Amino acid sequence: EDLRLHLLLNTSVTCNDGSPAGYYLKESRGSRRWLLFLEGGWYCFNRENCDSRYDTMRRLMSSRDWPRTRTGTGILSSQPEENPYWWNANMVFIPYCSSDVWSGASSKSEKNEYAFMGALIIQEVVRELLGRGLSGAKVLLLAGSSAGGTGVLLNVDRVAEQLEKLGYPAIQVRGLADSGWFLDNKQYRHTDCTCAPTEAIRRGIRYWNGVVPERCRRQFQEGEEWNCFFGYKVYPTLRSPVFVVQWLFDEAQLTVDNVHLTGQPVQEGLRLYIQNLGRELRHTLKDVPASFAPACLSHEIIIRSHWTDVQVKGTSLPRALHCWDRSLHPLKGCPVHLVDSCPWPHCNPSCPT
Ligand SMILES: O=C(O)CSc1ccc2c3c(cccc13)CC2
Ligand SMILES: *[C@@H]1O[C@H](CO)[C@@H](O)[C@H](O)[C@H]1NC(C)=O
Repeated sequence: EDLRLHLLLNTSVTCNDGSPAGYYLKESRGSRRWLLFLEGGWYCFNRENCDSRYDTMRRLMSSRDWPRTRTGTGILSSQPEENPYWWNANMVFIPYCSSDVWSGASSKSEKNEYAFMGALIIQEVVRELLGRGLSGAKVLLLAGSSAGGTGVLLNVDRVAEQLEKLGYPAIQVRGLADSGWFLDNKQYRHTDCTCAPTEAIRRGIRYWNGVVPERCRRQFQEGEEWNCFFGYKVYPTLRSPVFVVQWLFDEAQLTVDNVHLTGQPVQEGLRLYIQNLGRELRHTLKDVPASFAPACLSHEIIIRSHWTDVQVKGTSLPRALHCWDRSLHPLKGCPVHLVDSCPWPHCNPSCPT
């Protein structure tokens, strides 16, 4: 069940503080499927805010204290009972140590206190894995939760395209974006930059020299690339198949919207605010053919041990993913587009507690 740490042999690809980035691996000799999971954990968009993260979230900025191993849970579990979907796959956990929503290509230098290399970390992991069996893969699934889910959307097509330019057109690259499908909406109550979703990314993307998918960049153009960090804007531009998993009432979305459900009766204005949020999230998913979006107030799912438990219209997430697999070869009783229509958190009775 354990994934072993390997630090990058290319030590110019680093975490924020210059320590080498890396990946946790568990090989499955008899398997042609590879799961590369991108960890999440917010971001920092300037020197002072990143110094604060360095004090108290240092494992998200540095490999110096990483454990030698890591237990695979949820979709990274090797036990069929916990992971009906891909229990036999080669499992890869890429720790998030660049604080840049996996978008940066920026070395630490005399002009940069921190390195922001998330985009380069992903490609270096892919490069170093080819020699550990990935060259023989038929499917590479690039998955990720929260900031790592947004990182899937920013990076899936780039992974596909290095594999093509490296002479491996047989590997089918696909994406699995969990809890990284955000809305650039108005906060419920205004705060000073809990930064509003829109302005957080504009400052971040400049600070990291972050990079976005090419077609999306060509649409929005210079200075407007922050737009590509928002799933409903970047997804239509992607080629690789991408499965979108998204709570309709994501906790991180509510946080940046300054919504705090601290007990007490919810008043009319907040009720309508929350109900409109779920409706607009549904609307952005209507033309996403492979998606799983339950009406729950929660955050992340695919690496939780009880990710098998949630259902939309009677179908679980591991089942929906298997059905997605079959569709990538109109299936009878094996749906891939599963979006709740009920309008309030936990109107779905299988929501997590
Ligand atoms: O990693 C976590 O747990 C949370 S990331 C996150 C939160 C909130 C927002 C994000 C946006 C883009 C990319 C990532 C995020 C826009 C608004
Ligand atoms: C190491 O990574 C950097 C950043 O992507 C790249 O420019 C360089 O060519 C790599 N070096 C080797 C030896 O792979």
